[PDB]
Amino acid sequence: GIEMKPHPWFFGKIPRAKAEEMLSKQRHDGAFLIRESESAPGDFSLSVKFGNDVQHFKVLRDGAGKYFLWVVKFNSLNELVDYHRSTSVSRNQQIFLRDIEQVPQQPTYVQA
Repeated sequence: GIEMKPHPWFFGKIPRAKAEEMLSKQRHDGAFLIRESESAPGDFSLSVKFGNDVQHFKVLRDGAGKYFLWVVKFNSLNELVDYHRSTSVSRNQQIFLRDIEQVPQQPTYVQA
């Protein structure tokens, strides 16, 4: 298609709505985006379609000079996105972080 270098995982201060909205459109479970807080500094919330609706994880700053959802610390969102890759991000069940974007496939024209 025309998907150039998937950007991890930026949805600039995307309106809580717009986020939830489309992000809700998601079929399966594990669609996420990290929306950059308007003015706030290193404020990042990881949204995930946690069934029934859209959940959001405030990747807070500080704690010990770093980002931390609830507990486990991390210097890089990747470490986060990654950390919550094998062990999900919710005991209630099993969650997995997947690109909130379906592959670019082959737009128009099939095979050749």
